[PDB]
Amino acid sequence: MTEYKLVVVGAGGVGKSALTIQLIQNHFVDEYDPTIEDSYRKQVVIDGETCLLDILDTAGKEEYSAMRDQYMRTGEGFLCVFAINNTKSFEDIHQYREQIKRVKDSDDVPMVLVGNKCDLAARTVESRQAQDLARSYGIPYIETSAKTRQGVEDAFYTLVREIRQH
Ligand SMILES: Nc1nc2c(ncn2[C@@H]2O[C@H](COP(=O)(O)OP(=O)(O)NP(=O)(O)O)[C@@H](O)[C@H]2O)c(=O)[nH]1
Ligand SMILES: [Ca+2]
Ligand SMILES: [Mg+2]
Ligand SMILES: [Mg+2]
Repeated sequence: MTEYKLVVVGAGGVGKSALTIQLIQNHFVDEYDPTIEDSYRKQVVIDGETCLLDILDTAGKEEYSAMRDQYMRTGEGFLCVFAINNTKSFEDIHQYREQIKRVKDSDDVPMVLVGNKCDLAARTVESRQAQDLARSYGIPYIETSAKTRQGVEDAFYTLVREIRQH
């Protein structure tokens, strides 16, 4: 059985925990409890392969990002998440890409750009704008909703498929 270590990063409140919990536990977390560092593990069949997913849910709030670098070190793939109704979270994606490059000491790390909360209508980040950012990094852009489940499996499974190409 193959093991894939995934790490979810991004600004505070963009929905990292809700996305992970929807994927793993199949329910939507409506409340906002800031994360320090949590991990989830689950066996799933992806494209015919039985594998073990180890997902690290990291802190987005600066005050709670103590040794985030250390926890991310073993990550093999990263979901860089921003919220489509939070322009600042989109503009700060570069901060996370930089951190990933540092922790992995590589400019070629499996990643997927995720625009979460696509169920909301106060959109300030248009799809095309995010597609362009992802293109510059040479990675896929996928929109998700931890609330409706739209694109959730697609985002995580795509990250696995990206790890498989590296
Ligand atoms: N409508 C909607 N709300 C969402 C979505 N994802 C998350 N939220 C809401 O946004 C708030 C923060 O989500 P949460 O998953 O805790 O964010 P986080 O990125 O994990 N925050 P932190 O970095 O501090 O740990 C919660 O109230 C949650 O319900 C989504 O896709 N749609
Ligand atoms: Ca609570
Ligand atoms: Mg969280
Ligand atoms: Mg605009």
